[PDB]
Formats: sequence, structure tokens, C-alpha cells
Amino acid sequence: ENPASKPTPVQDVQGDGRWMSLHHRFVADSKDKEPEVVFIGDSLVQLMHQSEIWRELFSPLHALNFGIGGDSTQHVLWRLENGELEHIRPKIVVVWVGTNNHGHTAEQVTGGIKAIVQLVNERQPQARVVVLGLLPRGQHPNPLREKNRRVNELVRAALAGHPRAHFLDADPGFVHSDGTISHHDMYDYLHLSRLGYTPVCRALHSLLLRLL
Repeated sequence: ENPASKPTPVQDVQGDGRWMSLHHRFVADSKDKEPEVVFIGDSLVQLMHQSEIWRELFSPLHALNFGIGGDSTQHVLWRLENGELEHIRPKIVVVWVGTNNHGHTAEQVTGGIKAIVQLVNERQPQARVVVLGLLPRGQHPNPLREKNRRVNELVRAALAGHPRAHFLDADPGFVHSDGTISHHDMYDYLHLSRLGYTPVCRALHSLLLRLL
């Protein structure tokens, strides 16, 4: 069926086993901690923890960050089903993944995200789910901008009538009038700089504060 919603771990074709190492760390974190909020997704989530905005806006909320660079929807789904949602009872799970699903249509990526929300609703039914919209990327207009926008429209429409799932477009307007993204916001036109993270995290923090 939909490869975006078929749970699968990242196969190690390099040899150092770092993906499974991260997964195991997160499992241990869930086993030993009692977060009120769990963040899971790709490098947008992962690198948020590395910024000094984390220990500022998010640490006081009692949170765990399970972001892994390069993850697609199916990888996040597999992680959630294989230990990372065990031994905890968070009030909120934040999801940010989908921009890495290369080779999957926007419809498929949307199905991947919906699979993740459904899994969380099953395993942690008391939890509210926040899904962040996929960010634009590339220095100039390109097909991935359109893909990610289309995903955001389909995802938004899917969660509209789901009153415990909240769609948050955290994009302050990275794409300028001339169709460009500034390296000041995204140093490689994909990953957020400290400056690009500010308005993103500000928007997320507000929503988390409202819901909490």
C-alpha cells in the first residue's frame, strides 16, 4: 500500500548504526521519564533541541525531543510503534515530519501523517496531537514548495474536524515576494538558523501554552 504509512525503521547502509542508537536512547528516555509533551519528527524537531530556544521555551514544559535528522513519515510511525510511546502518558505529542518523503506523492505523505496521528490516538488516547505544517525549502521556486504546500492543504483539511488534533502552520513567511528564501532564515534553504527558529518556536510555544 502507501509506503509513507507502512512502518519501517531506517536501514543502516553506512555501518555505524546511529539511527538505531538514537531510537534506543529515546526508548530509554520514555522508560525513565514522565514528559508532559513529546516532540517527534525530522531534523526540524531534532535541531530545535540543539538551539538555546529549547531550554528556554520548551524545557519548562517537561518535554522530550525524539527528532532524528533525515526521517520520513514511515520512520516516525515505526519509532512510535516500537518503544518510544511506552511507559509515558504525555498530554501533548508534537509531530513534524514529511519534508523528507522523496518519491512519495503529496497525497501519500498526507496519509503518512494521518497514520501517525491515528497511532498516537490509539496508544496515547488522552494526548492532544499537534502537527506542524511542512516548511518551504529551496532558494528559488521549485516543485518541493508546491508539494509541501499541497501536503499542508490536505493535512489541514484532514484535521479540521478532529478536535484533539491541531494543525499549526508555523511559517512566518519565509518565502519573500521575489520567490526567494534568505540564507539568514535557512542557511542551506532547508534547515532553520537560530533566527529562523525564533518565530517558529514562538508560534509553537503559544499553542502549547494555550492547550496546556
